[PDB]
Amino acid sequence: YFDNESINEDIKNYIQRRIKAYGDLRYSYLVMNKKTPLHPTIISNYPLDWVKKYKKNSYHLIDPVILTAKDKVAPFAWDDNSVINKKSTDSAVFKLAREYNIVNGYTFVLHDNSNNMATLNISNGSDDSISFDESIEINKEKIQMLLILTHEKMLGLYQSNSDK
Amino acid sequence: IIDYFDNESINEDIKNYIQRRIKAYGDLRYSYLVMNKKTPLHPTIISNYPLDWVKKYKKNSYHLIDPVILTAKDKVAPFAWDDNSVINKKDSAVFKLAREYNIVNGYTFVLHDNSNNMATLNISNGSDDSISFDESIEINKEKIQMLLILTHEKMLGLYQS
Ligand SMILES: CCCC(=O)CC(=O)N[C@H]1CCOC1=O
Ligand SMILES: CCCC(=O)CC(=O)N[C@H]1CCOC1=O
Repeated sequence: YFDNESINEDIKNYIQRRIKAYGDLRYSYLVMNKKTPLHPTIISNYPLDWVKKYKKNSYHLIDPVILTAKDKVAPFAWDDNSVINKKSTDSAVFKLAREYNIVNGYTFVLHDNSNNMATLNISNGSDDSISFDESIEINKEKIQMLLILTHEKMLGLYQSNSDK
Repeated sequence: IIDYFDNESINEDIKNYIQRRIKAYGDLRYSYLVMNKKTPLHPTIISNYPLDWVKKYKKNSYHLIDPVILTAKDKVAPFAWDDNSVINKKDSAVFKLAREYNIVNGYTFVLHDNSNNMATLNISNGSDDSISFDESIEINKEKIQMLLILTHEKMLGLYQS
């Protein structure tokens, strides 16, 4: 269920420390399990009103990047054909995200053996587009590993907390 | 929905795809092993391991008792075969038999997909120098993980129904 505010604070802490090495960016680490679909865990520096609105309306159920990630193992851009396709069918999430300047970005995806899907979603925000996309592309293997090691760390911390 | 990964022409093309890329990290032994976690009896194996070892491993379903496969099942991050999680599993029959093929030192990279598959990329220096090998894997582990991801992504697209 991943409700432990204290572990999630160390995870957010672990991500922010390492993710700033690829630039000053917005990120969201979002973890969902099929057994608790309306309570995804979100660990992010996105604007809080957007996060709250996203949680309150269960927007992960209609979010083109999350719907695409279900079918992926490899990272993808939000202007990839698969996301554009889903956007044409339901555009609500991107239309509302535009207010908070969440427009262009990338999603990294991970499935585990506990029925979780984990995503690391990254956006520049309002900043200039080209240098961001080119930094993400040159560093995509490293960012994938950060998602992998964040998720391992998270599962590890929840494992120790449950033992004690 | 995904089909069984059993077209010989496709698997040989994917073998060439892996082999050309993984040789950037040294002269090494590799096995790409994909296993369905619901029905795990008959995994797909694309490998340059010694053919007699591969044949023996398939005939005896050794993945079911292989410490690195049993470890990968509960992992998302790569691990060395001397890591504490693997030594715990070490039934040691698989490693004892593998030693006769110089397959002693190695790493496993793992990937769970959304079709109940677990894909692993297992790599070993065989009889070549273990120090150079370990250093090359340690500094290239992010690229090797991405090689597994892109290989599996290709397989998923090729076998999609
Ligand atoms: C609030 C966290 C939302 C996510 O973690 C997924 C995500 O980043 N979706 C993007 C797509 C466009 O607007 C978003 O928020
Ligand atoms: C024949 C392919 C076997 C594998 O793909 C898994 C693997 O590499 N297991 C290692 C562990 C020690 O001996 C092995 O063969």
